[PDB]
Amino acid sequence: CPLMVKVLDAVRGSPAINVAVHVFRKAADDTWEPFASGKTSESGELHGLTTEEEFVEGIYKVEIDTKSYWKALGISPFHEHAEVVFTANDGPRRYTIAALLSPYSYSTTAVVT
Amino acid sequence: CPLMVKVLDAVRGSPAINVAVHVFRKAADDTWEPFASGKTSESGELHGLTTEEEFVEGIYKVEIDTKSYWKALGISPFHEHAEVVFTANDGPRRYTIAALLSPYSYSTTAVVT
Amino acid sequence: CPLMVKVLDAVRGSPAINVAVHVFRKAADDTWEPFASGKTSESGELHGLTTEEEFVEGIYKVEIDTKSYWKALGISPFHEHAEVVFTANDSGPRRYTIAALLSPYSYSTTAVVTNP
Amino acid sequence: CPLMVKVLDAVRGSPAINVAVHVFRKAADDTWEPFASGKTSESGELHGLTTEEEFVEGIYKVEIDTKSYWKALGISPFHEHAEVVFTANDSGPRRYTIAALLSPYSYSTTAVVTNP
Ligand SMILES: c1ccc2c(-c3cn[nH]c3)ccnc2c1
Ligand SMILES: c1ccc2c(-c3cn[nH]c3)ccnc2c1
Ligand SMILES: [Ca+2]
Ligand SMILES: [Ca+2]
Repeated sequence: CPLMVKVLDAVRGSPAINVAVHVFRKAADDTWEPFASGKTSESGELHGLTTEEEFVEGIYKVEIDTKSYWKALGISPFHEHAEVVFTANDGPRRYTIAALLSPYSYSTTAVVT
Repeated sequence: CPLMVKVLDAVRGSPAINVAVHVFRKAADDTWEPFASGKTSESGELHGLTTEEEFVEGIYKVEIDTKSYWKALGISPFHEHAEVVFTANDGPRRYTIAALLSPYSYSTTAVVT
Repeated sequence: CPLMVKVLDAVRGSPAINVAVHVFRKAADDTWEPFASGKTSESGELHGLTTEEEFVEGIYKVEIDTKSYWKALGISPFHEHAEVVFTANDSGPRRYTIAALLSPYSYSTTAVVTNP
Repeated sequence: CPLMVKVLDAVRGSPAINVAVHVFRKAADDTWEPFASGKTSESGELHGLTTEEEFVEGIYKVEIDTKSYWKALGISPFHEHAEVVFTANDSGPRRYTIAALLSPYSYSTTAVVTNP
């Protein structure tokens, strides 16, 4: 699957490989509870984060560790990370969170199908 | 595959389906010669444009018919089309031209692997 | 003006007007503390958030309330907000412009950093 | 200033300075004819391309020479240019700002259209 993340690199023109991604769900006390995590693959994709039964309606945060990514490439970055925060609302739906990274900018879109 | 195009819609949060795409190669006389064309699929992707033997080094233009796309959705658009112009340079390489559409803006990136 | 925010609307081809913006700064105990807030003008710009004296070194978060913007236009948007989190002034004072481009299911930000 | 161009660099977090910009207008015979050209300033802005009298209805193309920009910085870029093609002034005169954001393998443009 219900949740996939895809990351691209606008400087090198490539998938952003080996990027750490953590997903959190907002709790009743307004704190962020860990939900799923992983590293992007050689295609820049992170699959297998969750299952249909685990992924309920609510507010989610996808934190992408952009700073570590740029540093591993020897490139100087602006942001600490990228945080993408959205509501999941329930008919049949799959969500892709896509992000395009540059050192001083990022862009994100949602593909919901 | 060597050349793929992928199109997303930033307003609806979906693949951009049924978008006409024409590819041209620049000729010796500096005119644009037709090279390949097709319509994006239900995943927003256009595969099968060319073959390894046909796709040689040179300057290519990918013209995406964004105006017709928005009009078919009932949305008022700014651009006539989106034109993405690049050089192909030869080791082993596959090119993806990705575009993210909004009515008054578009973004494009290249994924070369 | 060491910190400025500029917001554009990619659907209408316009400045994004009356957008609320909240800035936080990380405290010594690693929590987010309020720092400044304001709203974009008719030009989509927000000036006056802070001063050279107040805008010290630190880790800052700029949260742009994109959800309320779209809802006010009668549109149900995907994201709760657009944001940037960054370390400021580590090599001395700088001027920062955060430029954001909005659609209902997408946003982009960029930083423009200049040395005064 | 009915037509303005503003360009930012997403790698350096800076205005994109000294960027050449060429504007064309479609002629009655459907070819592109030269209309105006200029280069971005130290702020990444280009003013003065045209006038209210000269900027009539038509189909315009704004070609931003991104290739030369990156090459000047010692970088080999993907695209030949960034562009916009649009019909202008169809419902009366408007003011147009073309805002571009550049990386070596990516670009974004947006239009800001206001009614004078
Ligand atoms: C943000 C996120 C995604 C992109 C894409 C893209 C199309 N397919 N997969 C990604 C293209 C251009 N700009 C983007 C900005
Ligand atoms: C505000 C918001 C965005 C920008 C951009 C930009 C173009 N595409 N992505 C963003 C360029 C130049 N000035 C801007 C001011
Ligand atoms: Ca310091
Ligand atoms: Ca008219």
